[PDB]
Amino acid sequence: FIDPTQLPYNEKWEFPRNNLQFGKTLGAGAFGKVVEATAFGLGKEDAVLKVAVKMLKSTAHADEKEALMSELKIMSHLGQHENIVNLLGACTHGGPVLVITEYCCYGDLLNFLRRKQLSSRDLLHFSSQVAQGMAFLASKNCIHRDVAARNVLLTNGHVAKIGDFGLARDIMNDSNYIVKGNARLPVKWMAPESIFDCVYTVQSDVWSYGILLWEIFSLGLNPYPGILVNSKFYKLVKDGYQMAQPAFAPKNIYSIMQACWALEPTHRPTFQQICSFLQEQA
Ligand SMILES: COc1ccc(COc2ccc(Cn3cnc4cc(C(=O)N5CC6(COC6)C5)cnc43)cc2OC)cn1
Repeated sequence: FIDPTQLPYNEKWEFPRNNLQFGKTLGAGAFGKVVEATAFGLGKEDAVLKVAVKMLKSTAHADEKEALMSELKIMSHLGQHENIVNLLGACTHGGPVLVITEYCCYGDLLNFLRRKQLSSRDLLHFSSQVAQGMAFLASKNCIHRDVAARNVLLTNGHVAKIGDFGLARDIMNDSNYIVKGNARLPVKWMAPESIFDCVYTVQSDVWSYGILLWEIFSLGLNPYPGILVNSKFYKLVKDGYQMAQPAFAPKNIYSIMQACWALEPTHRPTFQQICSFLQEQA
């Protein structure tokens, strides 16, 4: 509404890089990595917290530095919310850019479902918490563009947080990211208007959230099982093909996924409508 995506960075986030003790790496991409670390004296409470630090790798420059900066500026304007991976601080002077975020000890939702015991209440909680996080991003005018279980983290209490590995995801070597022109795109998660027109809105995040609901209630099957991404798959999604209901999905949840897969983006529900319906279902 009142703010576009052009604001500079808020120095209030700055944290002294010498109070960071790096630990194990948590994941890496072509130009970025995410490392565990301990922050020594972070915030008002002077905590010594385990954190995750996003940073560029040995080999990058130019737009890569900018893209991390842009990631940092984007997160500094969201603010804090329980159901996202929140920014805690950053080091932008005296060295390479470091983006300090919450550490989610249980890892990503997808491997959690695959490692699994769960319950029907546990899947509805995951679905609702992700929906709250997406509603918060929506209300900030922020288009996620990679909504999927591999980008949802579980932290203490097995509370779900939506985030994005961004530069720290090895996209070049992940078959879920399809070669399409000069881009690697998570086609199986993507709204048709976004695959074809490269149109990305809140409503296209809603489609991807429906795919994410299917992942949750299948306990982490790959979407469109057995169906390879090619021209025929594109014709299927455009013609209105929808995956069948997951075995553990109550009919009410499946109806949410179908509403999310409306071919007309205005006919999908908003994230707040999904929160309220998930809310009543409890
Ligand atoms: C909508 O816009 C937004 C919103 C938010 C964001 C920021 O998102 C992120 C920021 C930082 C990280 C890094 N990050 C933190 N905790 C993590 C735990 C693991 C793990 O695998 N774990 C825990 C373990 C126990 O052994 C170690 C196994 C991996 N990486 C971890 C991940 C992010 O997103 C998923 C971006 N864009």
